[PDB]
Amino acid sequence: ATCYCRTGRCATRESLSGVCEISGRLYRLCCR
Amino acid sequence: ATCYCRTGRCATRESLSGVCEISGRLYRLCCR
Repeated sequence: ATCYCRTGRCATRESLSGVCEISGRLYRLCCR
Repeated sequence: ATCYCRTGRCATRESLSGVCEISGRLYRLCCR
């Protein structure tokens, strides 16, 4: 499992596996 | 995929697939 915290989109787009709003910014999780 | 940003550990432990330190917290990603 390799996932990472993105502040918006990541190179794959359709793979939003989680979200965390931290420091007023939305951190999406996209994982492979 | 269901992932979540945890500051320490999660119920699965070593499923840490990514990290992001934000606001002094280490956001470890573990996913299912």
